[PDB]
Amino acid sequence: GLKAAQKTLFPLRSIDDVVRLFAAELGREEPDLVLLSLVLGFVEHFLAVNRVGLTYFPVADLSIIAALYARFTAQIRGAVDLSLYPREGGVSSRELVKKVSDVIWNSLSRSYFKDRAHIQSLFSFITGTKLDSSGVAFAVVGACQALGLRDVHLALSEDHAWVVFGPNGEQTAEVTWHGKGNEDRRGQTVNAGVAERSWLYLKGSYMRCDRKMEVAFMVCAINPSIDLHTDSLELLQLQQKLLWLLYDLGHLERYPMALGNLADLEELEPTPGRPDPLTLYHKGIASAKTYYRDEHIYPYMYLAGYHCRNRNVREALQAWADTATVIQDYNYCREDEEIYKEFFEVANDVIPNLLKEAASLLEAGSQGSALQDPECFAHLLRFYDGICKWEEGSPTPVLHVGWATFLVQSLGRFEGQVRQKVRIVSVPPVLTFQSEKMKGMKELLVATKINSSAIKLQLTAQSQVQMK
Ligand SMILES: Cc1c(CN2CCC(Nc3ncnc4sc(CC(F)(F)F)cc34)CC2)ccc2c1cc(C#N)n2C[C@H]1CNC(=O)CO1
Repeated sequence: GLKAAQKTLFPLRSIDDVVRLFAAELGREEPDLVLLSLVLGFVEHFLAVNRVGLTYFPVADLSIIAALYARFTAQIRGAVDLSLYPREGGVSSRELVKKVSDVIWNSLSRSYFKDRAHIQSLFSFITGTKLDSSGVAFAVVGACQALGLRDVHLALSEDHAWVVFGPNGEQTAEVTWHGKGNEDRRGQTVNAGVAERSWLYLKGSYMRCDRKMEVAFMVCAINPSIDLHTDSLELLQLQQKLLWLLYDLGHLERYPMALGNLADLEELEPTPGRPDPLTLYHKGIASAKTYYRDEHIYPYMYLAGYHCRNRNVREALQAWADTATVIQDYNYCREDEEIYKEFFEVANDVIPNLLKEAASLLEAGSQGSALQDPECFAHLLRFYDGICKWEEGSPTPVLHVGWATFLVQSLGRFEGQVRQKVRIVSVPPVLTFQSEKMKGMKELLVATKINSSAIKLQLTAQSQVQMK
C-alpha cells in the first residue's frame, strides 16, 4: 500500500518490534515482501554494515521506511506498463515476467563485486543499486507482488533461484544469473536443466515457494556477519526469533535448509524449551524426504557439520555417506561446481583432519573409537561409492589423482583387522557398492598394507604406469 494497518507498529525500536511486524504481516492475506525486505535490509545495514552511533537498535521510523517503499514502487510501476501485458485468467505471461526481470536487472550498478555480503535485500537495491544473484530473483517476485501478480513465486534449488508463474503455476522462467562466467538464460525455462539431471535443478524437486516461504527465504538471507571473525549478536537473535515464528506457523515445513539454519542458530545459543539442534537437523532431513523425494544434499551436510564440530566422527561419517547416497543419482554437469567443491573439501580436507585427530586419540587410549568401528569404515566406503556413482554417465568426470592420495590415507587410518570386518556383498557389518569403481576396489580394501598404487589406478581409471 502501504495500508494504514501496516503502519501502526512503527517506529520499530527493537528486535521484538521487528518480530511483531513479521507476525502481523504473516497473519495477513499476503505478507508484503517489499516492506519486510526493506525493514530487514535497513536493520542489517545499521547493525552489520555501519554500526557508527549504535546505542541499542537502529530505530526504523515510518517516514524512512515509507520513503524507501515509495522509491521501489514508483520505480516498478513507472517502468512496467501492465496494459501492454493483458493477463488472461489472473495469470501472468512470460513476456511480463521477463519485463520485470529486465527492469530490476537494468537498474543495477554496471560493475560491482557480486559475492559481497549485505547486498541481498531491497534496501541494497534502492540505496546501493546492488543485488546478489538470488537477490535479483527475490526482487523480481517482490516487484510482481507490488504489481498485483499473485501467481509469480520464487523457486529455489540448493544453489540457484528463479520464478514460477502462469496457469496452475506450471511455467518456469530464469530471472537472474548463476555463477561466474556462466551466461544467463533469463526468460527461458529450467526444463533443460531438469532433463539433464543436474544437481543445480534437483531433477525437478526444487522448492516452489508460496508467499510465506518467500518470507522464510528473506529471513534465511539475513547475513549477521560484520567481518571474518565477528557476527552481529542482534542480527543472529533477530534471525533466530523470526525463524521460530515461521516454524510455529508451519511455514518451514517444506523448507529443509531453513530448518538447518535454525538448528545452527540453536547450537550457537539455545532457546529454552525449544528442540535440540539434532532434532531440527532431522526435521530438515524429514522435510526433504517428505516433499522433495530425498533429493537434497544440504540437509545431510548440515547434520554432518554439526557432528564434525562436536568431533562425533561416527555420526559425521554416517551423514556424509548419506550425502553421497543422494548425489549418486545425479549427473555431474557444468554449473554444479559448488557441490563438487563441498564434496572435494569434505573428502580431501575435513575427513583427513578428523581422522588424523582420531588417530592421535586412539594412540592415547581412547575407547569406542570410530577408527576401531567397522561400521565407520563402511560409512567411509559408502561416501566414496556415492561419489564414484555420481561420476558414472556424467558429461564430465569427478575423480582425479588429487583425490587418490587422500583416499589411500583415510583408508589406512583404519587397521586391517577393522577393515576386514566389513562384508561387501554383491547384488545379486554389510555394505553393497553401487559404483563400478568401488566394486573393483573391493579386494584391495582389506590388506594389512594397502596397495596404494593399485588403489590409485582403480579410483582414477588410469590405464598405465610410468614407462621407465
Ligand atoms: C551447512 C553448511 C553450509 C552452509 N550453507 C549456508 C547457506 C545455505 N543455502 C540456503 N539456505 C536457505 N535457503 C536457500 S535458497 C538457496 C539458493 C539461492 F537462492 F541462493 F539461489 C540457498 C539457500 C546452504 C548451507 C556450507 C557448507 C557446508 C555446510 C555443511 C558442510 C559440511 N560438511 N559444508 C561443507 C564444508 C566443507 N568444508 C568446510 O571447510 C566447511 O564447509
